[PDB]
Amino acid sequence: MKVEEILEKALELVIPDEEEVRKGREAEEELRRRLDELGVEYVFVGSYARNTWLKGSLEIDVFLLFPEEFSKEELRERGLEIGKAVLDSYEIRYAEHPYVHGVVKGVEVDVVPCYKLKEPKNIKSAVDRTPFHHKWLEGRIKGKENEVRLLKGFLKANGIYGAEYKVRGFSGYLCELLIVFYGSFLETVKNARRWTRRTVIDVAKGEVRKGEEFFVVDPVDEKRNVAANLSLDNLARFVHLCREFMEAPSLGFFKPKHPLEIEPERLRKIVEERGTAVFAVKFRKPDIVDDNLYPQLERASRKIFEFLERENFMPLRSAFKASEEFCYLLFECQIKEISRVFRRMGPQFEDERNVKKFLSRNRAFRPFIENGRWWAFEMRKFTTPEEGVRSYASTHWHTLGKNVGESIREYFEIISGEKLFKEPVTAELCEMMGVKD
Amino acid sequence: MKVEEILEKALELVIPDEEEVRKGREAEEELRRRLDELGVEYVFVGSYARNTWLKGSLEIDVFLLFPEEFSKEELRERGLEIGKAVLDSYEIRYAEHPYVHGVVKGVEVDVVPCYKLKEPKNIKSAVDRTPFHHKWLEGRIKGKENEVRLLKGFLKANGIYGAEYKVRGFSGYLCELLIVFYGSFLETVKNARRWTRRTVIDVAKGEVRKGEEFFVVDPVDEKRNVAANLSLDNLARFVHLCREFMEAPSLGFFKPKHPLEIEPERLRKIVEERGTAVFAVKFRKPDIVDDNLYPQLERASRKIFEFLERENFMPLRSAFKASEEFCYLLFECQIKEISRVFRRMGPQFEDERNVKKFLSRNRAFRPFIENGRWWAFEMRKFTTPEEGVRSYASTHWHTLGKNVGESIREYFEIISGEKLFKEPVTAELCEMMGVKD
Ligand SMILES: [Mn+2]
Ligand SMILES: [Mn+2]
Ligand SMILES: [Mn+2]
Ligand SMILES: [Mn+2]
Ligand code: NA
Ligand code: NA
Repeated sequence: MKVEEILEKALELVIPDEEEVRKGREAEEELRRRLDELGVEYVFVGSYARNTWLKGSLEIDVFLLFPEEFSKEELRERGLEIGKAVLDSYEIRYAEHPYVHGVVKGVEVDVVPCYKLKEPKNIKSAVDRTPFHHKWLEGRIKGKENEVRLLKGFLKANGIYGAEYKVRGFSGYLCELLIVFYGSFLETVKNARRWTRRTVIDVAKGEVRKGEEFFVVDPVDEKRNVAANLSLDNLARFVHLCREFMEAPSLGFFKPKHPLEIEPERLRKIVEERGTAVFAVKFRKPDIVDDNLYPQLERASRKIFEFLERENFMPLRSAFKASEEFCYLLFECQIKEISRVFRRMGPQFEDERNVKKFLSRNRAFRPFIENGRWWAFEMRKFTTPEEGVRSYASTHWHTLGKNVGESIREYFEIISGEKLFKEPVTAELCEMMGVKD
Repeated sequence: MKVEEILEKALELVIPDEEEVRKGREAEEELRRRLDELGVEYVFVGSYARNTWLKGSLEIDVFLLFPEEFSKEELRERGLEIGKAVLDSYEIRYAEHPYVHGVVKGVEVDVVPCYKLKEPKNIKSAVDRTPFHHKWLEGRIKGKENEVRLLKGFLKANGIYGAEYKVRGFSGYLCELLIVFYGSFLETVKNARRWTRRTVIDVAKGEVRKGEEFFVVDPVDEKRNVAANLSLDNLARFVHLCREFMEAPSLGFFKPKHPLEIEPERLRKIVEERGTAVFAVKFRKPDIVDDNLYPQLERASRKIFEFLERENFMPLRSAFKASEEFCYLLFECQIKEISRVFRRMGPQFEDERNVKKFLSRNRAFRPFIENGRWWAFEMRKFTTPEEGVRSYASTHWHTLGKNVGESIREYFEIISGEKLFKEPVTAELCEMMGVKD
């Protein structure tokens, strides 16, 4: 309905509501009042400070700015003493070093100790870049705050906003960089139609060029890829979404898709038509944070996938899901049942000693020569992909992630058929099979 | 029971019987009387002339020796005019050029026109080497005639005597060369335990060395591999049989194996236990000679084998059989049924035009991105190896040998299960699956 008018409407899906802005205003006035009362040097950073934050994602970040001659333990103790005193409630989470993540008057706050520094090239972590991120962006992003939100909003409605490992999408900083680079949401989208897996966006040089991987060069530090956590597949998806948008623009690109919620009977039909084996490994969710869990689920599900390939069950795709209590590793394979008999490779006919060993083993059928080499018929211990994985998970849990493996060691189940539809996995199965609306 | 005594007993399985020797004597006296009466220059060649021939394989070869100044058509006409006049019954078969293959007093004779030549390096075909083969071997093989028979006999009882393509084993000439080289049957066997696929036996140099393939150098012509038609797998088998013989010698190595002749019920059990798909392609045998048929059956059966591999039915082995009326191509596959759905590869996400084409095709499920590339779920047209081959043989018969293909084009059948056991293939199936006695 004309791009200019669709963007206007999306601004209402994207700009946070009234009581949200003023909920942040008073948590920002309370927090100032507490820190000011204590004499701490501080700075508000992140997207709240710049009025670029998405509707629904209100977060205040405050960095404590402590003189360059403070030790690595003295800043770690003192910095958290102020975080106790300033927050309604406090805890010590870790991004790399400890930092207080709590609440003030109903609003998430992160308090972070870090060196007071003028000029970068004098920093230690991802934490010490942040004040410089903010400084670099403040003023350049003025007038363009709504563009950022439109971009964050576009990404979020399509499941690719957030650099955390559950998402492996676009961070807020990345979105603000992009807007500074291209000028607007719409120019970002138009230009991203030509991005490749080798595109280097060098923001500080005003330059796009080719290199080895997708890389957005941090204007604060030229060694840092701001898009380091963006996965290749989400880059691909973004590029394609940008092409689709410019081809037939629509408000629905800023709305989440009315989900599938199909009933067991359609799924039964679909599975029957496809003629695959569909099953899940179920086990108890380890009590670790997301950024630790999701890489483990990815590795577990990859390991089982490779086992199934190697064992000739021809896996099509796999997926994984964490619920409150359980995790699920989900698979679909082209082979529902393989023969009991298989070929085991023996030695070249020349190698007398080793042929003798190969021929010693008692078997039910006679070995044979083919293309100059011995081979023997031997028997598999499992004939379905479900039995295979029972066996693999029982024996090779050690390879399925530190905590994922240890949980599976304690308890796991293979689920197929009508039982698989009693678990909260239907949505994931549908997506994994490309089920249409 | 001691090697020396086993060899003595085998000599009775190997040296032709009494009425066989004198059946050849009188066919050799009749034939001389006919050619002598006509004034033809001739020479008896082959293993009859040297008393090296196996029990059961009585064959007289006579080569007509015509002056060096005879044309290539004048020797072809005249040479066959004498073959009509000398044989009870005559026909013109082809090894490379025409030659009369008929009978005299109940005995196969080949009459062959060829140039009368002193010194080789003045020859045209495999035919002109033969007189020189005989000349080179006559005198060197005296006293060792029984050794040759023992060797021919050992090879024949194990299915590897004959260079013709149904066998791809050891020719008579090769066996006589081997005996001259090593001196005896037993030294041939002892030394062949060390043969490799790279062994060069250079008879005229009294030398064994390494080269690129198994090669027995013709003492008459150094470019000629006397073992050219020996297959790698039969070489392998011979080597292994020679090892087994020296390890536990026995008369039974000169006897054929009391065959399996298993009944349908055991085969049903075995197939059930193995859990494979076992089937055959049946069709009418083309009316061509063996050396033409068997390479075609090998190619047809290889082509279907590769189709089944490529289509993920995981073929274990294949075999083929010609009966009087039908041929059979036999297969065993690990996959009895595959899913209807499969992954079709699309383009890299970057390639806008080609992604658009890939995404245009109407399908039942949505395509998806994985590792930077598009993929689509699509549907197979067959889900069992039997259906696959119905389809392949109906469409790609042209690739299955000139005559084999044309017959299959006219009529073929896929046979499975109880029907497969109504055909004369059981012995071949058993061997292909390594069924034990
Ligand atoms: Mn924060
Ligand atoms: Mn940075
Ligand atoms: Mn002959
Ligand atoms: Mn020769
Ligand atoms: Na196991
Ligand atoms: Na076809």
